[PDB]
Amino acid sequence: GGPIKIIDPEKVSKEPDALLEGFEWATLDLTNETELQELWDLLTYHYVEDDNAMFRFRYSQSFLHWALMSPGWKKEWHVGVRATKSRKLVASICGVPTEINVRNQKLKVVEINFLCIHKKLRSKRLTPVLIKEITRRCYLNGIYQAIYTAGVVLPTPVSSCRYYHRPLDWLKLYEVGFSPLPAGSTKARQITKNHLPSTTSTPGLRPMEPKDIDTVHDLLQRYLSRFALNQAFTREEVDHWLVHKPETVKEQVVWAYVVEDPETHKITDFFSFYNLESTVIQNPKHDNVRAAYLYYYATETAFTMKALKERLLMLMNDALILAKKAHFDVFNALTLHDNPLFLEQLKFGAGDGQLHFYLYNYRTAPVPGGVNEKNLPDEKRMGGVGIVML
Ligand SMILES: CCCCCCCCCCCCCC(=O)SCCNC(=O)CCNC(=O)[C@H](O)C(C)(C)COP(=O)(O)OP(=O)(O)OC[C@H]1O[C@@H](n2cnc3c(N)ncnc32)[C@H](O)[C@@H]1OP(=O)(O)O
Ligand SMILES: Cc1c(NS(=O)(=O)c2c(Cl)cc(-c3ccnc(N4CCNCC4)c3)cc2Cl)c(CC(C)C)nn1C
Repeated sequence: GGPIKIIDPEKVSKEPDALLEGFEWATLDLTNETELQELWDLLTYHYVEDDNAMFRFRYSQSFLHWALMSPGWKKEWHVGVRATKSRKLVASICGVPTEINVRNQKLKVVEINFLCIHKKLRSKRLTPVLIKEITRRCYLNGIYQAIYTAGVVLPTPVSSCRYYHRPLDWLKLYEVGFSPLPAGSTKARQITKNHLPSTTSTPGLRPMEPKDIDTVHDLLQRYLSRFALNQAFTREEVDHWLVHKPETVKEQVVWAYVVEDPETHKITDFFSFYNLESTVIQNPKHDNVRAAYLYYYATETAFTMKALKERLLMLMNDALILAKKAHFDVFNALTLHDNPLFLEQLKFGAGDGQLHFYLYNYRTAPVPGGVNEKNLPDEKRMGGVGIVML
């Protein structure tokens, strides 16, 4: 496929459209602590909830810094709406630039994320106005395509992936209302079921060091080449998205571990996961759930069997152990990548959550999301989604 429409830079308006009475546009400068705080204060209380919520995403200020100021970031693409009188931030839509591969065609796109409207300004119909504005600010910088992720079904989706959840602290998930008691079982037997070993198994497993950047960049891109829709990682993107800088970063957000074969001594494997907290609304016992999310990963055994199934089962179980020691409660993953190989065997529970992938101004054939028609993981429905959006 290809682009749907060609944009004339000559017809892109210098000024933005009109907003609701009493509200004005604002470019967020996330280099300043006050403005980063303002966005955090908005999202913590007004961002993605579940239906019964219960739960709401608590993206940390260290996460927001990490997700919105990646290589090539422009402040223009951190769009906010302020109340004219009070100066309070009441809405947001954000974007960062990246390259994605859509069926071998390379594309300049913006990753659209953190769409948020204050609860008091709900519909209203403010979303299309927020979409049009960040679209205009992209059009002025020479970006006419977008990739975005949404848990709601919208016009013409590219793919659909189901959420999966591995309990590291089952009692915690049970007490907050996330994990049920199925069916004629006790609490203790569910905890005994989710018991993990204390030590990692994979030979030569260690945290990723900045020396591993070039080698991880090559391995990851060769692995992502196996997917129809994937992120064309640059060296700086590998550095930013995959190596934690504790200098610098006081509240760790990303985790990366590598192997590091005892004989090569070239690296043959790597996996990663990030820190995204969720607030429990009706507190009682707990008020916070710490969740780890499977990020990017690769392995040399893929380029062959199915020994890839065997290898990922060892690596991802190791990732669960390392997540537990890092005090995470649940390990989240989607049916994207080669995940339908290890998910069910490693005691990941089928989730109610569904994540849909979309493209703006780019027509392409439907891409498999790792699930069959029953929404169950399928080995034959992989090789599609190779991009993880935060
Ligand atoms: C080249 C540059 C292009 C870049 C742009 C690419 C496009 C990217 C688009 C942005 C992708 C962002 C990716 C993420 O960040 S996904 C996360 C979205 N955020 C949340 O879920 C946070 C909690 N929710 C809210 O704050 C609000 O409920 C939101 C803001 C979602 C809607 O506020 P409200 O409830 O007050 O609704 P409205 O009256 O203003 O407007 C109603 C319209 O909004 C459309 N809607 C609903 N949900 C979503 C959604 N998740 N993605 C896109 N659109 C959505 C819907 O079709 C409806 O249109 P229509 O069916 O009536 O016709
Ligand atoms: C709804 C929710 C859950 N449950 S869940 O099944 O894992 C889940 C569910 Cl139901 C829905 C989403 C969800 C919904 C809508 N959009 C998104 N995306 C928005 C764009 N960025 C990626 C996430 C995710 C994400 C998750 Cl992680 C959780 C994890 C619990 C273990 C606390 N937190 N929250 C706020």
